[PDB]
Amino acid sequence: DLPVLLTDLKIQYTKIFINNEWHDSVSGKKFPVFNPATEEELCQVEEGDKEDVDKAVKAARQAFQIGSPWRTMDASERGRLLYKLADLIERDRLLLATMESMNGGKLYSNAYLSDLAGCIKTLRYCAGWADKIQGRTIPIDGNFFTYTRHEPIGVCGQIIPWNFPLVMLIWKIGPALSCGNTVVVKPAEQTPLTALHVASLIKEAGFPPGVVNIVPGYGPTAGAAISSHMDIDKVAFTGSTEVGKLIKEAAGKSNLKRVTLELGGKSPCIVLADADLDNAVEFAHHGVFYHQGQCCIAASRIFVEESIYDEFVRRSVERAKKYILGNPLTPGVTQGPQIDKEQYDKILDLIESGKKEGAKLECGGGPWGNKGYFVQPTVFSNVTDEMRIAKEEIFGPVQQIMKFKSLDDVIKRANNTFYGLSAGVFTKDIDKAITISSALQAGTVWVNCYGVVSAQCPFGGFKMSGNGRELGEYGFHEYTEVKTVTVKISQKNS
Amino acid sequence: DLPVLLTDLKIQYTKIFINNEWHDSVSGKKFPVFNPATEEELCQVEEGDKEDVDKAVKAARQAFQIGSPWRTMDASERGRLLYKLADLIERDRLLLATMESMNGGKLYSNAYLSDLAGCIKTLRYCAGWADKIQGRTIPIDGNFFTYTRHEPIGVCGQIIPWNFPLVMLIWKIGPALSCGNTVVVKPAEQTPLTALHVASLIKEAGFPPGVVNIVPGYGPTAGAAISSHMDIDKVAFTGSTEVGKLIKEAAGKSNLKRVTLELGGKSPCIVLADADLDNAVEFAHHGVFYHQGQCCIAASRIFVEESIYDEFVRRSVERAKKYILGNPLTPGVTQGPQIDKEQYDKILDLIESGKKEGAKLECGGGPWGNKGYFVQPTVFSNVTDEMRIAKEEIFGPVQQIMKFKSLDDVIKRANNTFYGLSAGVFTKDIDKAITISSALQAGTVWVNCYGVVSAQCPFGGFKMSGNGRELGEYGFHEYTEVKTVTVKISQKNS
Amino acid sequence: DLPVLLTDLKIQYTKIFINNEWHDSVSGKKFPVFNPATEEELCQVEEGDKEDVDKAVKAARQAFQIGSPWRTMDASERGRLLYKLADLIERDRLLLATMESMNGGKLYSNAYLSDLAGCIKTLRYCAGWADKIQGRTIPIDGNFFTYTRHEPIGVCGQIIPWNFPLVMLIWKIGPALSCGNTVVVKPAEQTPLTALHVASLIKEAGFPPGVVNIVPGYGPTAGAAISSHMDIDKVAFTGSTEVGKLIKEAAGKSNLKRVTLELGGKSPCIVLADADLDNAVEFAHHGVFYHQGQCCIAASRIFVEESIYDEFVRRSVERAKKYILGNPLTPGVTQGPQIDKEQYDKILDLIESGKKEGAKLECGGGPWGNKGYFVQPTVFSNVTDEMRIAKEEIFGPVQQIMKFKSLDDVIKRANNTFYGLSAGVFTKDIDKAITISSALQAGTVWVNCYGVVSAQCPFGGFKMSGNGRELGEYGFHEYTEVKTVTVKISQKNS
Amino acid sequence: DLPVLLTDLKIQYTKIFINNEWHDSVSGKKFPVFNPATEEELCQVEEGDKEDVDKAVKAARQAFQIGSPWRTMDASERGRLLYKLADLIERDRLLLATMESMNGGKLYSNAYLSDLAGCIKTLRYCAGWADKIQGRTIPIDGNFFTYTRHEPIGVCGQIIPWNFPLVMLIWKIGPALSCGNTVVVKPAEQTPLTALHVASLIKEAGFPPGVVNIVPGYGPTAGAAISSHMDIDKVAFTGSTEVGKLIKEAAGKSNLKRVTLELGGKSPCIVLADADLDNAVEFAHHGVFYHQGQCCIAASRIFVEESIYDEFVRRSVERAKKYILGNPLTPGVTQGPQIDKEQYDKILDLIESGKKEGAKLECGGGPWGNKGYFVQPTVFSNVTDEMRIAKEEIFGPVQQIMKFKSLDDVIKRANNTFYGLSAGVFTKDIDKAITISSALQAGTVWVNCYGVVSAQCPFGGFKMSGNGRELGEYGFHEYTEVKTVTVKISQKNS
Ligand SMILES: C[C@@H](Sc1nc2c(cnn2C)c(=O)n1-c1ccc(CO)cc1)c1ccccc1
Ligand SMILES: C[C@@H](Sc1nc2c(cnn2C)c(=O)n1-c1ccc(CO)cc1)c1ccccc1
Ligand SMILES: [Cl-]
Ligand SMILES: [Cl-]
Ligand SMILES: [Cl-]
Ligand SMILES: [Cl-]
Ligand SMILES: [Yb+3]
Ligand SMILES: [Yb+3]
Ligand SMILES: [Yb+3]
Ligand SMILES: [Yb+3]
Repeated sequence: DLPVLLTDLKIQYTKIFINNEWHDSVSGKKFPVFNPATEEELCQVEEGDKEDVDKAVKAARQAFQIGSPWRTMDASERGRLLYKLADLIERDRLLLATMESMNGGKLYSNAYLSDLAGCIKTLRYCAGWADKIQGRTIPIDGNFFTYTRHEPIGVCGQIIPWNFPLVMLIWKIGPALSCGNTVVVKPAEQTPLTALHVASLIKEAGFPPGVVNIVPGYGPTAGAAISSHMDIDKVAFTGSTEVGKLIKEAAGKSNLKRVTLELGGKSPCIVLADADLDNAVEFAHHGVFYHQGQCCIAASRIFVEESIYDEFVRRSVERAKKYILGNPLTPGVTQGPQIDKEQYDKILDLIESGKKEGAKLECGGGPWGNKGYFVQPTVFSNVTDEMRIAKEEIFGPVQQIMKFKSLDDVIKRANNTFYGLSAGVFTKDIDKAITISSALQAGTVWVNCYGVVSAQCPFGGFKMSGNGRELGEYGFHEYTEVKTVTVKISQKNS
Repeated sequence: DLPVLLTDLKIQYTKIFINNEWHDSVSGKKFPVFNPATEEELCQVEEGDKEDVDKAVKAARQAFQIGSPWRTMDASERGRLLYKLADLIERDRLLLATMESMNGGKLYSNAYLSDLAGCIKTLRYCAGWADKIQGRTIPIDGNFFTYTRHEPIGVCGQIIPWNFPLVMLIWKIGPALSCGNTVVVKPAEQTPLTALHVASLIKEAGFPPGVVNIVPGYGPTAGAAISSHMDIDKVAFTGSTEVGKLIKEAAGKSNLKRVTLELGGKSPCIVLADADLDNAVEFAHHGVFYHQGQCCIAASRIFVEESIYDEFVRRSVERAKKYILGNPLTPGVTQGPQIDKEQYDKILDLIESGKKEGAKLECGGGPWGNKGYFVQPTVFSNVTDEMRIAKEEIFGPVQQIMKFKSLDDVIKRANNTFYGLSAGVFTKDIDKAITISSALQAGTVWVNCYGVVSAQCPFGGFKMSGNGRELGEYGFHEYTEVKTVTVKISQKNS
Repeated sequence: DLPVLLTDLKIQYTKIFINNEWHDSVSGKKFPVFNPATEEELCQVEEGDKEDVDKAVKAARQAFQIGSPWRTMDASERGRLLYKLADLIERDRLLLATMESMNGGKLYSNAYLSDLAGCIKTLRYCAGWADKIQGRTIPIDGNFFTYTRHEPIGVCGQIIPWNFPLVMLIWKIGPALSCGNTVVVKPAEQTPLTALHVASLIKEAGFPPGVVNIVPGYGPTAGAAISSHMDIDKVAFTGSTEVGKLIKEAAGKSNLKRVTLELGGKSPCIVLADADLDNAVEFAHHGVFYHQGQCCIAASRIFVEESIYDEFVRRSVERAKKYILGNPLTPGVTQGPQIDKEQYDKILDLIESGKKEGAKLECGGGPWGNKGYFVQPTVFSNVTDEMRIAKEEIFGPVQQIMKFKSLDDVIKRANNTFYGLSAGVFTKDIDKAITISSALQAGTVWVNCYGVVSAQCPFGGFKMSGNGRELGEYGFHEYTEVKTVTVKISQKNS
Repeated sequence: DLPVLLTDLKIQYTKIFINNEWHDSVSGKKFPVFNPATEEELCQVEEGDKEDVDKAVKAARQAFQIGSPWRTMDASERGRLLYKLADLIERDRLLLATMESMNGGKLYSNAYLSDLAGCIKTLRYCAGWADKIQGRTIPIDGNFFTYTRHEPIGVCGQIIPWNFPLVMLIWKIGPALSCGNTVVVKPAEQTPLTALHVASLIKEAGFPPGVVNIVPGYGPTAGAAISSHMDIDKVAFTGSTEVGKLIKEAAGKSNLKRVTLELGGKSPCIVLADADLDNAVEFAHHGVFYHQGQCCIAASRIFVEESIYDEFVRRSVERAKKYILGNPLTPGVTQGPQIDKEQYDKILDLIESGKKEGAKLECGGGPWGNKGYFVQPTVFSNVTDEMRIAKEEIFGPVQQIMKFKSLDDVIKRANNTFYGLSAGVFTKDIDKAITISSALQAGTVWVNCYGVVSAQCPFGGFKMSGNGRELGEYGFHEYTEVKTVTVKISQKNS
């Protein structure tokens, strides 16, 4: 069931959100927000800079003070607020999915059925953790009573990318709020709008003022202000590995703020000769092509055993030739645009290297349309490891298919990258599934599937694909700070 | 019972330890090691530089490869090796404590009774965790079987300070080895010797080659090589907050390696009017004066309620006047030297600011002896918050005593620092003990005691006193990397 | 804010609830349900017997089969159903509290403000656990992959008492359903009605049929059928220790079904001379007198240090003389009736022993009113340990106050009972609070309070006050059955 | 490497062990201990009865008192004592294995290489848990500080079977002691001797007196005394399901003591057509024939798919015909005797039913030798579900092989038993391995193996095969009793 919005969407929220009120920028500047499918300006939004991030941090700090409503409320009540926010996002599902589709260049069916469903489910999952974050009592040596408090860390700076704006917003704020933190969020310059609507719902839900502050604007200004701030306790960032390195460096230089990073990948799939071939083709296909290839987990190197390689390439190419490009809001359209010019250019430039460096172009490999940042869905076979398209994250609808005959060697090739976000293994063999997934240097390893994400699992990168994990039980640890309290007593008993 | 070594100690191990064999430096240079009590050269040690760290990382990487003895052995057997290492350290307790005392300027009674006891106990504690590191099975949405592996991270670079060389060595290698990591250790330039003896015991215990590699040398060369290395997966560092910032920055610039930091402090004690006064004086005293003040947790700001302040200062001063300075090896001696000239100078310079900025000198405040980096035990009363001695870590035998009358205000003053390693609260009031310890922004809060450390507790800093925790159950998480494995199935059942 | 129902309550649901449909009894018999305040018949309800429990178990077994909707739905969806049930109970709060008050003899202010609030909050807490129940991956010796599944146990028989009918219903079904079990509930013969309304809401919420089955009737028939059934996997019971022993015996005789028991108590309070006296009097008062003394945790032995004993008794007696007896539905009424004749008789008989055995009657000690099972609120001082009123659970509004001078001896006296549900300690001394609470053989120990219950804490008895725990993280374990899966592999890696 | 004892074994310890001293029985009676291979009397042992169990419980109770050495020692020191006991068992490995072989009828190679290795490893595993048993700090509603203590339960009565006397002794005492309990152990009447030697080593290791008490004797006297004792807090029993029911009943009747049971089985294997046939034959073979079939996990129903059934039966029969019967002490001997006459008779009687009820006798099916309780290794093919040999636990060297063609139906047949200790699944199919192991109602499910037991895994039965789990992290919970401590505070902060 794919319902739709009956009136044309109006944009309402375009201001900086601090202490549950709407602020003009300190400078008074505003910046335009575009639709990637039409190249048309949707609206303008208040440009947050260092001066605005400073207001936002001061409000977050005040909301975190000992004795404040947010610090003193029952953990169960933090949970209640989060489940209420999920109910409000569910109420505004049509509006939010439409705004998400229009601003993000994101197919509406997927926006409504997947992105919004995941947002609501992740929030409800995090709500449930709030009053289940626990420390320990510890049988220390000597006559002492020792316990630990898993406290909130404090003011968390949270920088969100443009590829899944709502999902990424909730992946940040859900766990941070569940644990009792206050946040300063910087949504992507390309996609501020859905986050500003969520801010209106945070107010409506009744979160105390200053617990969530949202400062739209650019990365090199508002994002740098966050990463270098002397009174932000933690920065969480999802985006490029390049910017990830700047974030971690700036945290080091400033106040040694805690860092988690969810970065890019060059994620490999290994398809064994005994694999269910159609299943492997279908998952590897969606694994690389989902949301116009703009996923950090993009299955951008597919190694297939030689005896099934030709059949794999043939079936993959036929699947890639089935797309219908267009405005992501029109029903039946199955591929929207890339987010912007910068990305569009990078994608086309990398497509040209595949041709020049000698990969076999099976289909696509150029642009589409008179308007909008559209790239034809592209497949390269006979890709080799030193090619640019095998080493660099494309972040576009461009599939690479490689051959292998040695399992020892293809695991080395899979692991021979600075990335390590995820990987896929396709086989019917129990031993192969376990041993290969153990040997892959990847944060998530899918077996006979790909791109299966859920709130109950931790998610994050090995190596330069990330630091730390988001979601699951394990992800909640990185939004707590552990305090040991050791009390002298006359005599302990076990 | 304080037994002693019957023969004069000979130094045997002075070389770089890689793949369980002793190496000369690549350059061929060596550097001198001194006794801080006599200023005399004890020996020379091979100077590890970038070229040597490179050999050490290659060996650690090879020992970590899938299919290696260290990766394939039973977790229970990693545990067994660690308990064997503890038995060997216990066997060599006299030798190790003597070498630790002589090289570190550390009182021998404390070296033997505390440092070595803590080393052995921490190793035995970590051994027990080895086969109890577990992932999860997770009821993900959809028809999937999801589990997680809490894998070792990989090659861990571990930089150790000079103040507790053996304890800090074991705090690093115990958890890292228990979890299945391989390590490259850089002991302090001042104190390489006890670590090199432990390396001989790692060989004797039967650890596979390359699992522990020890590279002595300087910080700006060997330490920088570690922090900037493109194939070290994690750096752990204990030391100054200043160097901590360089470590985190370099990790960011290079390969986004995981970082934990245990840094300095300016740790406060709050002594309420209802406190057991003698107990508060005794613990605050040892809290600041332990190991010539060379503890990151040094209780270097003692806030005392006004009505008991005079009596507190009087009793504290009398306790500080009871010390006997000398060579840390002579029985009855109760205060050894500072580690080196750099520290000695910093301590005296800060003592001079206390005088100049207007603190009341109660006792001490100059050097002692014709040889050795000795500082008289010093007490300042009427210290105020803007003084250098109230803001900067002294790392010397220098106590600061402050007065307060308002509990709200003294908690602000306690928290008004970029540090946050630890704190002390002294009171008989149940409510005060709980509420004050909750409000303090400190990693460990002691109630009616100070400096109670044990292997079962997590330990680390809030704010610029650290990132992450060492020891306890919680500390073991930062030596694992979490992998989610998600397997497609026909139908799941709860 | 105490709102009320605008129309007089009508009873609608009076039938046995199996497979989400309403059933007449197999025999066709019905049994009367009374109001304890008027002694008047409210209605008749279908009498479940062994033959009906058999239908209910068959439905629960079918709902638990591998491949069923309840076994195959997402854990997150079990959670969703539970949060929906909580929303429906919140919607029907006025109706449920009124029915609870009228059928249970329970003061309406408390029914509405506490019982219903606790029901809703406990359900919401349990909902949050559903998709957070996890097994482990385990580094077993040898070349194996080992994981565990924390499965639901299966069909759980759940026997509920009359004193907190709704709260006890939700304490049973919340965790059992969160974990994926199916249930056969036997509410108390005195109080079937609110549970049958909840059954209508379980249907409305959309729980699959057979997941919850409710069989009203008597204990020696329907309760015995449950405890002795060959295809019930687990029995959970709250009630008398006497019946608890019959339940455990019958489980042993039949099919070794798993057992948890929440039984009675003779819970002690220790009031030290340094205690906040008014706080200790107020909490000890409500600790014994709550819900006409019909709490398993009733603070039915209050030991007070001699120097404050007289003042404690005086203040307690004045507090007990402030009650207004009457129909629990009338505003301003502060004490309702006992549940029934059996209990009423037992209470009066025990009150007579206090007089005869030589306790000092301070106030009360007889019945009240022309109708309804009312007992005057009673206080005995100078109670000694061999008295019946100091050994036996009264379950009525009858307080016992004792004196002590030796802390060693009063802890022995506190622990000198076969019971062990809970206890209270009142002191300002940190050491006393910790050491006394450690030494008490009680499941919950309150310090400077009493009767503080919350969903986040485990709750249950030491000794003959119970087996196992309900609620908290820990309580959820007893609604899972652990399966270890060990898979042969060619080679494991850490 | 199978070394042996150089002198003939002498029996030294034959007395009741209470408070670390050797006691004659209260009656003064003694009972004979036999070698099952020769039918010859080895010695006499003091017969413990109710009067002796009473002495043992009083000593255990005193060792558990608040303030005792066992309650006040560091958890790390409980661990140390356990690792010391493991070292002493390792020292006496030859003596213990020989005594175990001679008294238990247990093949010496297995006694030395498996039983003693498992004893030592399990103890070392449990030692590591001692100072890692932790409670929680819990964010309860309202202004309270809540924590939990995972205390030892108290005096644990532990009844051990004859089939693995040392392993079962350590499986009981290891976790119970690690958690801080005191124990009264009743080893099997057939096999008291190795436990009494371990008692001498508990004394030598330096356990405080009364922490471990061992009372040899019979089950219907000493075992009943334990199960019905009013001051034993918990009973743990491994043995027959029949006696298991008596234990649970008696706990119910007496003092509602906590119960865990590890009972018998009729454990099934499902061998799919795609299985590695030789691996399935080898593991199913050892799965049923290990230790003369005297394992609770005996793979006593092997369901094989029809197309490989004939080949499976043929290969299995050839493997069963390779045994060499004799005294378990002679090298090359590969099958020892049954434990005693009672078991021997039961085995032969059940073998006769297989013949009479129409199973196909492939080999064996009678006794062997002039002396010793020897049974020929027996294989029945064409077994059907209503046969006695398919329903009843034989506990002898008797294999049952069945055919199936429907996977749905063979899972029903596998699950169609009151037992549920363990099961085996043999297949190369990933989906089959996961789905079948999920659907089996068995505590341990092995995939492509059988009888893989390790200290790191929990172990126990579904249904009438047991209550609770032993070993792993999960097993340690059943040796703790949880206390919630809830402290009133002025104001909480997260
Ligand atoms: C919307 C999905 S997330 C999701 N779904 C995908 C990707 C590629 N194909 N599909 C179907 C995909 O890349 N994601 C995804 C988005 C963000 C992050 C972390 O930054 C990780 C993954 C979700 C969110 C929340 C709960 C459940 C599912
Ligand atoms: C030797 C101690 S550690 C110890 N003891 C002290 C300090 C000041 N006074 N005392 C008595 C003190 O500062 N330490 C200490 C040393 C290192 C670290 C982490 O880098 C933390 C603390 C120990 C080690 C291991 C187990 C138990 C105790
Ligand atoms: Cl912790
Ligand atoms: Cl995890
Ligand atoms: Cl488990
Ligand atoms: Cl708990
Ligand atoms: Yb264009
Ligand atoms: Yb000098
Ligand atoms: Yb009457
Ligand atoms: Yb015979």
